[PDB]
Amino acid sequence: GPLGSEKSLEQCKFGTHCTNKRCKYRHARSHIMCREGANCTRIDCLFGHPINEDCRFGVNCKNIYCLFRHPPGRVLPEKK
Ligand SMILES: [Zn+2]
Ligand SMILES: [Zn+2]
Ligand SMILES: [Zn+2]
Repeated sequence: GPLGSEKSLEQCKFGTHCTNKRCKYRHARSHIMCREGANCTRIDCLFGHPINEDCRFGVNCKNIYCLFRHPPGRVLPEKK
């Protein structure tokens, strides 16, 4: 069905911190990281979807739904 001004399937950089409500890209507003990741076709997703960028924390980062890429051998917590 119909959609607003956010029809770009790429993501914004600032996630939860993006300040514009009409902004053109997908935004991670929720703590859920997406099942389809960057191959996801959903404009309606509030979930974490990746961006081609290097994270500010790398191996020190513990954000499950983070916007930027992380190095090999990095660990993240789970409850499973
Ligand atoms: Zn934005
Ligand atoms: Zn998605
Ligand atoms: Zn990160």
